[PDB]
Amino acid sequence: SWQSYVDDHLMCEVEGNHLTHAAIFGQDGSVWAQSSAFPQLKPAEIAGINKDFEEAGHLAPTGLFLGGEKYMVVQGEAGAVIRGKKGPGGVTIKKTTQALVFGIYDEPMTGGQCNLVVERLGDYLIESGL
Repeated sequence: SWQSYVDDHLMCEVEGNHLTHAAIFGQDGSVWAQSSAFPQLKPAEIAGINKDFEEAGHLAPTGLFLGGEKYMVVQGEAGAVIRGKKGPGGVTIKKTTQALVFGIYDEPMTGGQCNLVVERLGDYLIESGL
């Protein structure tokens, strides 16, 4: 179940903290499963997401946009991870073979605890073909 992947493995608490929002998108833009309040993502936002996984740095100018709200781009894993920052929160976008794993965190959480749950689940999905 894609929903339990969101709830039990992207929204799991680590030291009392959990991601604000989490979602698993198919690379075709379609939501596979998301947290209740995950923002809706404009189709251009997912294109800019996808082209940045091709050759990084496409999103670094202009920044990374998700649901209209902008995140300033920060260092990632080229072709595997996109990371962004907005004040005391940010986002991790881990690309699997078929999907896009999203984690959005706020001020109690760290970028580190975000990359933990996001890139974890992602790396596991790649190993099972997803």
